Amino acid sequence: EEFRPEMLQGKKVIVTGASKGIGREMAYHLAKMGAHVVVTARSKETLQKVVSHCLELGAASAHYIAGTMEDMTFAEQFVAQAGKLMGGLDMLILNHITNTSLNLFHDDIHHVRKSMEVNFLSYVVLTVAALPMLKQSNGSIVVVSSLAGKVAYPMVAAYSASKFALDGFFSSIRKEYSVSRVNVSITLCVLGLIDTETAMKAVSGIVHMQAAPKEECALEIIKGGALRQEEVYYDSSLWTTLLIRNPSRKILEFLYSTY
Amino acid sequence: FRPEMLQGKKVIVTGASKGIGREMAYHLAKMGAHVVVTARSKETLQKVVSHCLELGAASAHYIAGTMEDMTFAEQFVAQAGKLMGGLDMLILNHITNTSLNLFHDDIHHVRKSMEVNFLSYVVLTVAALPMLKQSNGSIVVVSSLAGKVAYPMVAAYSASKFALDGFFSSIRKEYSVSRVNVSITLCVLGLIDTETAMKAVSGIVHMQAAPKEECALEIIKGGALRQEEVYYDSSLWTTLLIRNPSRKILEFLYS
Ligand SMILES: CC(C)[C@H]1SC(Nc2ccccc2F)=NC1=O
Ligand SMILES: CC(C)[C@H]1SC(Nc2ccccc2F)=NC1=O
Repeated sequence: EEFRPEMLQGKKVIVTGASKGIGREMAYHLAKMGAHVVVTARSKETLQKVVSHCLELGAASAHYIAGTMEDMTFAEQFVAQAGKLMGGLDMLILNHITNTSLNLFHDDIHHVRKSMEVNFLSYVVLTVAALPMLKQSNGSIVVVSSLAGKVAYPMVAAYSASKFALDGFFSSIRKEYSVSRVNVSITLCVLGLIDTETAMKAVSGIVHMQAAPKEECALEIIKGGALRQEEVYYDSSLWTTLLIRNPSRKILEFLYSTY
Repeated sequence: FRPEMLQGKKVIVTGASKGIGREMAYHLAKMGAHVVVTARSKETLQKVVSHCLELGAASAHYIAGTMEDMTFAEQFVAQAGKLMGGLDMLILNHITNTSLNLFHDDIHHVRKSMEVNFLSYVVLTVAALPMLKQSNGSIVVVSSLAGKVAYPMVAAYSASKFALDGFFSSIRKEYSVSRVNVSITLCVLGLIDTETAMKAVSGIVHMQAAPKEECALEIIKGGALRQEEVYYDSSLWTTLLIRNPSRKILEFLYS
């Protein structure tokens, strides 16, 4: 299966956390591919700037809806409003995360709960709401995760917990859809440190390492969802990408596929 | 391992009105440890404490309540500490009731699983850390194969167990760097012979259930030895494949 830019054109896609960083870049890449896009985040203005830019890039359609993913009601309403704005949905890209900084964990349960709600729970709510439209178009769901969602890393405990949660939930669902013959693909993207403006401000001091370009990253995530791959791995270190996979788990799940 | 290690240690066991938690309480009792057990069933906790005294526990008390209530969770540990005069080991074992079903739209079960199976464990840990640091204690987190590998019919449950791994494994990293001498043991359990589990998987999961009595003992031992991870499954193949050598290498390299 070879990826082609043509694959995306009459495709209707949603991109959360697209006002900046990787989400923003994906919006542009999709626009350059001339697809319908509905970007969301909290900041209304910065979102207007990305939409206009998308149209200039050739976006077949570019809209936005501002709101906070801390409120599950907005999460639901968004998928509906975004759906009618483009008359369908063929790909759901969950990319948003709550503001996260690097710190030792002490007693901030508030941040832990907020992380689980925004980084994990809303992805589930968003999925439930978009599944129907996705089943209709045999869509695809792309869940943006991190290396800290596959391995343990100090200073990002709450963040790591939410990303690990995504793997457990969405990987389990993937198996359910397989037997329930549900034609919706789920792509888990495991990313390493990326040169995002937010990432840089929070990384200088703890995560001492090379940061991959956000533009390439955003494209790799998109191509993975298009090829309907179960997982995408993108990091600046080839030695990390070499050890990040876990064949034992794949084998064990095969041996278990024979409930 | 030496049973003398627990000879008179102060231990908290959650979800101990039945199943694995109950067996752990009894093992601790026969070892002469001080034990405080919790769950929602007052009537049942009364019975476990009674048996614990019978088995030879240095001391045994219970405090009933639901871990869906974070305030109760926080206050429970402080009162448990007052009951034994401190704390040496915190065993987080409880989980919200979970049956096997495909995931449709039961957002309630997903959130409740995250709240009870994961968030309450964090609240409990935050409240017990002061006392655990005083005695260079240990935290024992009970998980499952479904917390290391994906499995259908238990999406919400699996999500919460994976979360425990990410959170507690990250904290362990911080503690070694921060000089926090409190061990964290994650227990990866295969199917266990508990009453609720045996009835929940009836006619669905076809695997040999390991004995809860032996399971409870290994969790204790692993906690006493301050082992980062305990793997317990009746199958030799599952025990081997459940490990992640790539992750251990990658992490050692990072640290
Ligand atoms: C937390 C933030 C600075 C960045 S860094 C990240 N994930 C990540 C990647 C590499 C190493 C450790 C990590 F945790 N995800 C993010 O959003
Ligand atoms: C969910 C419940 C019936 C039991 S079963 C379990 N873990 C587990 C073990 C083996 C296979 C699938 C699983 F999910 N953990 C539990 O507490």
